[PDB]
Amino acid sequence: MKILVIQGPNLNMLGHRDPRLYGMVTLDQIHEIMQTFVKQGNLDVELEFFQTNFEGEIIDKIQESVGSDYEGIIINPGAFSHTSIAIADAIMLAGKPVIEVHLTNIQAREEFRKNSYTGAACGGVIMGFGPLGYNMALMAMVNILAEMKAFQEAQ
Amino acid sequence: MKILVIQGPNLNMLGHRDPRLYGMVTLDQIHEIMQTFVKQGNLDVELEFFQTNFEGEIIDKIQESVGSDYEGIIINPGAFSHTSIAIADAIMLAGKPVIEVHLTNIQAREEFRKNSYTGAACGGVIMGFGPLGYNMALMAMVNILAEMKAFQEAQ
Amino acid sequence: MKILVIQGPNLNMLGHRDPRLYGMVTLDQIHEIMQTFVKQGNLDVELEFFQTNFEGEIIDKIQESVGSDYEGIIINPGAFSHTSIAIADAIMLAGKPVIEVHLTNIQAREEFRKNSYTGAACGGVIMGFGPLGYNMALMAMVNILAEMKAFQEAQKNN
Amino acid sequence: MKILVIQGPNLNMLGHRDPRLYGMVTLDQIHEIMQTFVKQGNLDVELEFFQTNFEGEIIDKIQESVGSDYEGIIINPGAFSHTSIAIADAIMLAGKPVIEVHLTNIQAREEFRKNSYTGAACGGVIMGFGPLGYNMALMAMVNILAEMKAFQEAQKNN
Amino acid sequence: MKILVIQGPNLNMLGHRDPRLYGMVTLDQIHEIMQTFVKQGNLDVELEFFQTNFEGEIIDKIQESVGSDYEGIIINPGAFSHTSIAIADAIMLAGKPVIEVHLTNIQAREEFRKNSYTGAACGGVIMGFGPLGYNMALMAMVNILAEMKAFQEAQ
Amino acid sequence: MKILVIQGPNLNMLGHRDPRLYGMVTLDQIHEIMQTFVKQGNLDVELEFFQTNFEGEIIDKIQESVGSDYEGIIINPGAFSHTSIAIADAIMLAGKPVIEVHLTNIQAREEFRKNSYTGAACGGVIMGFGPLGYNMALMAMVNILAEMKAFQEAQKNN
Amino acid sequence: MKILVIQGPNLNMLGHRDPRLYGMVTLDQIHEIMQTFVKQGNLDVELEFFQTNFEGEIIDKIQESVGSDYEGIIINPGAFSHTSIAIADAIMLAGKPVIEVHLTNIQAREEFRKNSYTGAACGGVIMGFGPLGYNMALMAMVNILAEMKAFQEAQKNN
Amino acid sequence: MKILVIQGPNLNMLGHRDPRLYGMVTLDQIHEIMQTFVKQGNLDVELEFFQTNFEGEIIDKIQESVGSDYEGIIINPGAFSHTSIAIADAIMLAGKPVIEVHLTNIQAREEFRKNSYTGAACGGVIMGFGPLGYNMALMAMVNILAEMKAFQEAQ
Amino acid sequence: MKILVIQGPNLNMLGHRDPRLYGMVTLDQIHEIMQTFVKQGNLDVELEFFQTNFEGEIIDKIQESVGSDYEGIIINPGAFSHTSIAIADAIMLAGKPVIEVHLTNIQAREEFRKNSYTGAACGGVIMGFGPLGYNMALMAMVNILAEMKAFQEAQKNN
Amino acid sequence: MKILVIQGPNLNMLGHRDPRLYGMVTLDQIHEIMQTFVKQGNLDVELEFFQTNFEGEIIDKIQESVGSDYEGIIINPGAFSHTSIAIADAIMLAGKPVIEVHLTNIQAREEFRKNSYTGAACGGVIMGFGPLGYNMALMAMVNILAEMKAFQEAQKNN
Amino acid sequence: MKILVIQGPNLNMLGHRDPRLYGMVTLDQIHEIMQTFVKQGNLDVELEFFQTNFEGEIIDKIQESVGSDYEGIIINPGAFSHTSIAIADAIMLAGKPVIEVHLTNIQAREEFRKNSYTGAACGGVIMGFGPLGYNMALMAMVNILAEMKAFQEAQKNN
Amino acid sequence: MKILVIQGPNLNMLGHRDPRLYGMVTLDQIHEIMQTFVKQGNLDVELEFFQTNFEGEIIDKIQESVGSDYEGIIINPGAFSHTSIAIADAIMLAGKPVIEVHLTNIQAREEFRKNSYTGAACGGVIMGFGPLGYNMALMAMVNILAEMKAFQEAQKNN
Ligand SMILES: O=C1[C@@H](O)[C@H](O)C[C@](O)(C(=O)O)[C@@H]1Cc1c(F)c(F)c(F)c(F)c1F
Ligand SMILES: O=C1[C@@H](O)[C@H](O)C[C@](O)(C(=O)O)[C@@H]1Cc1c(F)c(F)c(F)c(F)c1F
Ligand SMILES: O=C1[C@@H](O)[C@H](O)C[C@](O)(C(=O)O)[C@@H]1Cc1c(F)c(F)c(F)c(F)c1F
Ligand SMILES: O=C1[C@@H](O)[C@H](O)C[C@](O)(C(=O)O)[C@@H]1Cc1c(F)c(F)c(F)c(F)c1F
Ligand SMILES: O=C1[C@@H](O)[C@H](O)C[C@](O)(C(=O)O)[C@@H]1Cc1c(F)c(F)c(F)c(F)c1F
Ligand SMILES: O=C1[C@@H](O)[C@H](O)C[C@](O)(C(=O)O)[C@@H]1Cc1c(F)c(F)c(F)c(F)c1F
Repeated sequence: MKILVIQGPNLNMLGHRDPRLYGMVTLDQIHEIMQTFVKQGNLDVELEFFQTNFEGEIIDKIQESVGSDYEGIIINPGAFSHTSIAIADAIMLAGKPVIEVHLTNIQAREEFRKNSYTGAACGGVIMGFGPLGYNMALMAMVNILAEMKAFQEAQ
Repeated sequence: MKILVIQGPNLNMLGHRDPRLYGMVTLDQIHEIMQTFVKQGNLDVELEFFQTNFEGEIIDKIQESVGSDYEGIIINPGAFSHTSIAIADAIMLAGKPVIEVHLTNIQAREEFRKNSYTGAACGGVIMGFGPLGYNMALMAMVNILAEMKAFQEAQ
Repeated sequence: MKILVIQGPNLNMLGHRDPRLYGMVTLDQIHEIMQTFVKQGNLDVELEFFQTNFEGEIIDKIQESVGSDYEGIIINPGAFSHTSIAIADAIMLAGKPVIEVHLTNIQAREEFRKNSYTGAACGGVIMGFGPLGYNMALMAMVNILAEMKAFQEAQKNN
Repeated sequence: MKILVIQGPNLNMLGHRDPRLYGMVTLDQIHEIMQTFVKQGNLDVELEFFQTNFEGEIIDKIQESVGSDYEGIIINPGAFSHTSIAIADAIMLAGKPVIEVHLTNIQAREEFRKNSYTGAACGGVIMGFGPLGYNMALMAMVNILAEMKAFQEAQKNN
Repeated sequence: MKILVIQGPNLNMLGHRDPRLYGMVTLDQIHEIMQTFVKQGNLDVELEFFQTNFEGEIIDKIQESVGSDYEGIIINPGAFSHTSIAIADAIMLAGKPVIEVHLTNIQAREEFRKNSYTGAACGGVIMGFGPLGYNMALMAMVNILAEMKAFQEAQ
Repeated sequence: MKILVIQGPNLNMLGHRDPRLYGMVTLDQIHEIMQTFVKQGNLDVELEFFQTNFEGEIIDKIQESVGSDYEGIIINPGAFSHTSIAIADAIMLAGKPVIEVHLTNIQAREEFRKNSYTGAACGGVIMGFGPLGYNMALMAMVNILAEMKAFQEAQKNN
Repeated sequence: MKILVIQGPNLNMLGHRDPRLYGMVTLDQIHEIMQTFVKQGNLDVELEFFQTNFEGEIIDKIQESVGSDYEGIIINPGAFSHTSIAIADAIMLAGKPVIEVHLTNIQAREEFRKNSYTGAACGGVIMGFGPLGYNMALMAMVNILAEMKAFQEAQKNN
Repeated sequence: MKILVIQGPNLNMLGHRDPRLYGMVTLDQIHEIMQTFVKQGNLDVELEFFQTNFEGEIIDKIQESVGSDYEGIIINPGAFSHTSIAIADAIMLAGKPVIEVHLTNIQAREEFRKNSYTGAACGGVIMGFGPLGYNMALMAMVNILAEMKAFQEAQ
Repeated sequence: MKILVIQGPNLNMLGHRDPRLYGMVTLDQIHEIMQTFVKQGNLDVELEFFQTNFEGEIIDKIQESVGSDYEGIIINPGAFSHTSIAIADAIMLAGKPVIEVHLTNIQAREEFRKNSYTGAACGGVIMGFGPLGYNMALMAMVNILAEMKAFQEAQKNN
Repeated sequence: MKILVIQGPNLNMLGHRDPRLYGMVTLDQIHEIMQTFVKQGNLDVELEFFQTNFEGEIIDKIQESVGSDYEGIIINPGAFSHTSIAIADAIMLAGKPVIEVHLTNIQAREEFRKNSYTGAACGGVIMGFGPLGYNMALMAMVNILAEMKAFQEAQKNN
Repeated sequence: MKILVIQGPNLNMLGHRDPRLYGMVTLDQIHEIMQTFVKQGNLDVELEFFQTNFEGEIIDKIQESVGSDYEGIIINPGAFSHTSIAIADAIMLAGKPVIEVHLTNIQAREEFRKNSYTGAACGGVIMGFGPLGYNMALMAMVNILAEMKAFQEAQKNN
Repeated sequence: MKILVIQGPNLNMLGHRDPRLYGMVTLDQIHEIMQTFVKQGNLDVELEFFQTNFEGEIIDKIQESVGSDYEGIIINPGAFSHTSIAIADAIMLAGKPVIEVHLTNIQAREEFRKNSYTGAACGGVIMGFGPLGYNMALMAMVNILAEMKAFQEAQKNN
């Protein structure tokens, strides 16, 4: 069970600064924490991680997952959450569970961050938990897919 | 470690109808699922559940948790999320982790549901996962408190 | 038929002043008039009346009616019309006809009274007829419930 | 009493399709039902019916009623509800009761249907009861006109 | 010099009621007052008056004045001032002076009366003077046309 | 196929004012060009032309097309595009393809021209090609109708 | 004169959270200070205190004051200031002076705090003086009541 | 019968430039044209003219006319029309006819010019006629005062 | 303590127009009443009064108070409350307590009066008590200053 | 004439998702149909196709067309229609006809799709005809180019 | 060249506090720095400085410059940037280069500071560089005026 | 000092047309002018230039500069100024001075150009001086960096 984790613009800069709202934990460290979570719960998942500052590369990537062996996507589209109708359209046609994560609470900052076109397209949205948000999303992804598979077999 | 779970207006009507967006699982069933999660992960938590259709009873309850042995609150304020400045003010003065859950994705419905005064006051917000959202919040609550306790002891 | 009549905040103050914008008839008198409209029409309708200033009591009451032997609700949610998404959510799950009444025309007053969340969730809305609006809702509820019965019997024999 | 019943744009297309959002009863049938509600109630009421797709014909008609022997208007201005300040201006000078009816609940549809200029100028508004709304307006108009008569006689003897 | 005076919806109801903001003077009386003004100042104008409650009849009429011997239009489009893009488009193509009159001050009533699509298309707008507004417009019309004729001859 | 071409307010004034933003081609010339487009394509199309400055005349004509011999409508509602919910409602019940045409690009002018109630009710909208837009609407209409027909025989056979 | 002091949601949490934006003075201490202000001014005022987190309890209390022994109300509706048309409606029918107090300046915080439905229904509003605001409301209330009374005897005598 | 004519900010710059929307006629020339109008119609009025770029001087001036022998005010508050609640409050308490004039059509320019707080307080508003607007206002002022005087005497 | 009282545009016209919404009490009378309030309270306060219709004169005066002998400002900026960011900026740098007063309740009039830039810059705002508001501002100012001073000696001693 | 066809984000996913709102026809099939439309019309047109999910790749391509051999552009910018001022700016300096196409009617979907920055920069916009829209854009482009050319020789000769 | 430097409301309070958001340099010091930037660059520029809190004095001053021997204006209109259509109107008729300066970045503060009417009328705007912004405007004005001179001479010899 | 100069979408098209709204100087020429302003001022500044139409390349580039030997950024984000929260986020974490430049005055054009997310995150913004704006940013960056150095040395010896 391959889960694709997509990390949007500026997420690669975690650690390398603004620790007063994001922390000194890096993105590579968050990805280690996700692997730890997989093993600690013995969840049968194999993660692939992708970060980019390009809207088009996020779109290419979601598209590429269509009819691939990726069963689900966990995404933090970064500032593109608030602006990217194109990424939301891509999420809409993905044909699999997509879950949005934000490290910060996007209801609790500037007004321009409240809208998320991408989160409106996702099955579910997690915000405000920092790095832990991504393990939260892993957990949901497993339950969502297992549940979908029960509807498969028992039909 | 007592965690208070507060469930707002109409949450008691889960099961008893609109299963086409909320499902036939009842609120009492969600609370059983949370207990199952506690035992299955052997988390040292003791939950207390409270449901009400009164804004004032949610406020009384959050207030009552101040300087009590409740260490955290998981809340689904229901339709009061979008309207209740009074509940948000209560959340602000609670002095402990508060986490908001919604069964549905509130970015993906009517425009009047997008605002959450209460979620803006909470540390973190979870939406769109159905019943599972509450186990997601349990998991965050444990990590948040454990982490706070590390900052306690190692200081 | 048991019909439940819910009267929201400040409706109990009818005729205990503002005899200009609302008249000098009391809530108790309006309810008497409704009873008299049933009795006179020989309608098989038992009315039950509930006034409250509490949003949560209105939701409690609408919830209580689910799986009860109430066939319908006539509601004036008062000021909560404009603000209560919670009461609209309760109406949406009521599973029975709910008719909203306002004594005044809420299109013809302050801007803040124009939105009615509860009204939008109700099948039908009556406004600006004063106390008469409640007798209009009675007439409507009876006709709605008859229609519903005839539809239900005529489908069960097919 | 002569009551004038004005039916605005596209109301003539009732039952000539969209049998889902509006039903399959025709405008002619609704008017028959209204006639039958008068006859059956032995109401001293003569109904006159007017449908038009023209804003100017509706205003002409409301104007024509001033100093006429029409005692009241029941109006469904259709889409002109939301846009016609001109028809609201005509209602405001009508000098007689005007009741607005909508078959559908205009609080529960597209945003552009929520404003009713004409509704705000009418004494009272009924919406979301389908064809029944017209019989509800009839009931109301009769009661309004009675009240008006009793008030007028009881002041002239004082 | 023919001047067409166009009077919009409900103007025919002047006198016949709401004298508490419009007065007991009728529309036919305003048209007499305009003729009085023509003779009293010995202005070489011949007025034609047209009232209608139809948007389409106002449009037909303005159109009909194009390449006619009407040299100018004085118009009170009534409630169509606030709504009629079609009447404004007609005014725009009229090819002659058009002047808007309102009996009431439309900056000083409801918010829905503040916009005038038609007045924005007119050369000039007069409001708030009652019946006198129309003699004011007559006076401007004469000066405007005389001035245009000076630019004609002296070119 | 009889196709109805409805032209809204002021369209009759083409080539008789504003050579700048519109053309110097008249409305009659546009209609000749459309006829020419049919005849030389040897299309089996009989065009019917109707211009009016009256909203209600447009609604009358759309209604008259219901259950008629007309298989489609090409419409430029003029300034009523932006204002007429009534005409949009008529389009919604037309029961046949309706194509909206504008000479000008309505996304690129005043803010008040951007909304088209009528365009949102139409299946397709063409704008900003000038008189050519109408021939584009003819091409589309023939193709829509041929596809619709091939579909009705595709289905009657399974 | 009995004066009623109504304190809305969370006001009971003063001095038990957020020393920063509010004080460290408790609600009971504020109430002692008001009593102290009366007693030392030798004012003939009997204060009655009521705090609640329930909108409906506030409306109940305002209503209960109609035709009672209370001559005035000093109110801080808390967050319900910004949301409660219901409480504003209650204030409008109170029939006696109602003064709104806020500890903080509600013009100088979040945008959602700027509106006060309740303040607009009150005769006067005091904000941003902290606990002192309540003593200012006491001073005003005594002066309003004394002026009102002197006026009732000014008039009965001519 | 003294009529005060108040001319607001930048009106003194008429002539001295932007003749492509205002013309080469100066303010002093407009005031001569008003005197010409008085004599030509033999109207018993004595005008006083005041121009200023100060909001406070317009307010002082309107105030000063209260209980003076000024019977009416014709005002072009300039850009202060759109912004000056203080000037509108002054107009409201003036106790005599006040008429607003604009040389340009303020419904037909930028959106920030559409509001006129001052015109909403005035009895009537004239726009879009250039210099002639002020003679239009003179004419209305005479009729308004004469009419008020008929209501005086015949009462 | 010298306290400066700044009165904005049109405040000088009190009692010389609109007996209705304002009083019939003049501005000079209000100023006498304030002096009277000080003298009878045996407050050590020397009031200085300044009225102007000029925004820039208000800003000049607030600035002139910086590093002066004045310990506080009571201000009614009149219509400039709603418009003057410049005056709000001046208030922000004043370096001493500034209290805003309105005779009327600015939450309960036209929409354009609701914003107060100046009020948001002031520590506290009093509205809708009429001339009494000014005596309330005096009471508050003395109390604010006494508390501030007691604090400066509370701190120099530890 | 070489005509460039630019297809924006997700257009490559046609027929590989959402048979409902779009077709089941693929992007390559649409491009074949356009080629077919040229060849059978014996048009002298050489089409060049470019799809990308990158805003900057669209801007690169429009720029690359400046002073190139391409005489026109047919563009569907996809979701960038609603967001991309950058692409609109590129269109504005393109120096040749640019036609915008949408498969769907963007006036009739979510509010966020209504604006098209790119459409307002284009000379003409076609929407809501599905894949046929592209052939309509081809017809228009040939006609625009032929008219432009006839004009350049109309003018060089006087 | 004579360049006029206009400093609007509260700019005289620079360095007389808020040493945090604005710094501790005075207006007089900034003007000294500008003088020193001229002297050091051996620029043939005479600077004239004017500060005022009066909107009317700023307009007077800009008007006074018309037909004067001032070749340019550097203006910081302070809070009047956001509100003064009157000062923008004066700038528009100045007939010479006008550059707006703000010490702070007005895009990065309260919403009410984002609009600059005066800035929109100026050729160019500089913000968020503190006192340096004035030296930047000096550099720009010199370069603008040189360019203007070279253009004027090189056209007069053609 | 190494200063990085980022030029956003369509800036490469300068002087390759719209010689009216933007002039006929090229991007390459502007960069030459900047180089010449350094050389002539004998500034110890090495300029590096980067143009791109890709939002992601601009973010990549700003990120690349973190922990590099670039001391500062001069940026014109072009149309991405108004839309890119992503580029603003990159600016906010740059940890070095970033100055925004626009050739045109973005307060004086379409409404959609008034917001600058990137500008608000930059320390300072320059607009409406054409190519000169870049030399103004150079002057500023040098002065900013000097100030920063003097501050840093004078604190390390304390
Ligand atoms: O014409 C309208 C709508 O424009 C209006 O919003 C509701 C409305 O007034 C009502 O519910 O009665 C009416 C609804 C309506 C229609 F919109 C319509 F198109 C019809 F053909 C029709 F028969 C009909 F009843
Ligand atoms: O009537 C209108 C406008 O009101 C609409 O905005 C565009 C519109 O639908 C179009 O571009 O076709 C049309 C434009 C228009 C006109 F606005 C107009 F005034 C004419 F005289 C005319 F001939 C014409 F074509
Ligand atoms: O309850 C509120 C706010 O919601 C309101 O905006 C201001 C308010 O009315 C005031 O300043 O008095 C009050 C402020 C306020 C609180 F918001 C609050 F959470 C408290 F615990 C409290 F004690 C308190 F005073
Ligand atoms: O000048 C104003 C108004 O513009 C403001 O809205 C209220 C206001 O600040 C107050 O209530 O004190 C004040 C009200 C006001 C006036 F508006 C006014 F015109 C007066 F002549 C007057 F005496 C007066 F007090
Ligand atoms: O990309 C889009 C939308 O974002 C745009 O609103 C309409 C749009 O430009 C059109 O109707 O052509 C296009 C619609 C659209 C999609 F939104 C989309 F996700 C696809 F996969 C697709 F194939 C498609 F055509
Ligand atoms: O790209 C843009 C605009 O989107 C922006 O609003 C102004 C802008 O940032 C500026 O004035 O520098 C820049 C203006 C602009 C362009 F919009 C453009 F299309 C060009 F080709 C160009 F060379 C150019 F400079």
